[PDB]
Amino acid sequence: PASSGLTDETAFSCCSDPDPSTKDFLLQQTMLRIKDPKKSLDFYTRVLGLTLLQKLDFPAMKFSLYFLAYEDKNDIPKDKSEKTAWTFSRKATLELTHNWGTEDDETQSYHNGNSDPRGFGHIGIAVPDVYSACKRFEELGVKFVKKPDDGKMKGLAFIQDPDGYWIEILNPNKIAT
Amino acid sequence: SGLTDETAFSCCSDPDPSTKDFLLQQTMLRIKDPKKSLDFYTRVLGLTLLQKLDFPAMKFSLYFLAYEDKNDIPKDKSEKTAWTFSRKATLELTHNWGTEDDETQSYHNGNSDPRGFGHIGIAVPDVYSACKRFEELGVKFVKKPDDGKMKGLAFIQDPDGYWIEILNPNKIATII
Ligand SMILES: O=C(O)Cc1nn(Cc2nc3cc(C(F)(F)F)ccc3s2)c(=O)c2ccccc12
Ligand SMILES: [Zn+2]
Ligand SMILES: [Zn+2]
Repeated sequence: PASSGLTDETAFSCCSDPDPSTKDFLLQQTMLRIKDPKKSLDFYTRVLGLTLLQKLDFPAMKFSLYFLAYEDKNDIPKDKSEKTAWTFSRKATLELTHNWGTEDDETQSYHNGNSDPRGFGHIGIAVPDVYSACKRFEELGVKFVKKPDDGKMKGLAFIQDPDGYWIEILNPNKIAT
Repeated sequence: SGLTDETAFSCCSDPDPSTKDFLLQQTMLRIKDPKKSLDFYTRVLGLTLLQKLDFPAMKFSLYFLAYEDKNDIPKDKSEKTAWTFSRKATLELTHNWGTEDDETQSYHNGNSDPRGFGHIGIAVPDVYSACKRFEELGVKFVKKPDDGKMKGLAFIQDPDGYWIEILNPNKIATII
């Protein structure tokens, strides 16, 4: 018999209460490789309103890490070890990995995971209003994967960041619609 | 060479007030076997299935998981949804019906060519207990906590080969 996926019963039967040893675990980051941190920084801060928590450089290994999150910049400790302990204990951060030199390599780009080979699909951002969010996006020149009133599910948008990664733009109080 | 701090910082804008209450809601991974995947993230990693949405028309299911007490999950089917998509730091797992039965099928983890997405990462109080327990349960490892230069940090794999990083935020500054 063909897969018609799991019933909710099979689904929840596979689910377990968290072992108590896991009770302070925290989903801390999603890492995406980025070609140009100038574009990506502009994009995430100026377009989507994230804040740059910390920039870490690895000279020996030739990359930097940029952690972005929705956090007030006045909360960031300014001292390096204190910044670090604070950043890595934030929930929901983006870690953008810049392998140095990819910005000036015109033969290099990353793969967004949405065409062969497929894997990762997107990150997603909850907004209060998708239609003003998207109208604002149009005004600033964001490439769209899906306009909110386009395609099948109206009220749901997918935009792209400067590397092509998909970003769902979503209204949590109108998803069940 | 890399960007200097000054170039990087000068590419950062303050958030437009328009973006007030935007929140980083979800990261989506395509998964081969939702039985394996749900068992892993709940039993092994301690996350909680918040909701399941099915779409028979396109032959796919979505599973949402977060570190959340199941006693906050509104029972009301309309209000459960609203709550779920309002939680921060969620995983949307996407099962395309069929794939669990096709031995030729696996997803790409983004860590070999063509590279992209790299990993998710989980903040833990103690990487060694965490991993000792992962090892005990048969979790497959990329980097064990003692392996390599960065000791105190691990990478494990989920049932799809997606790399999950394990770190202690209090130890990061020493490690690096
Ligand atoms: O990923 C990038 O784009 C850059 C990159 N490189 N490296 C160096 C590596 N150390 C490894 C160790 C193993 C090992 F198998 F030995 F564990 C396997 C693979 C690797 S890559 C990282 O450690 C890393 C961590 C976060 C973000 C980006 C990177
Ligand atoms: Zn990482
Ligand atoms: Zn999604």
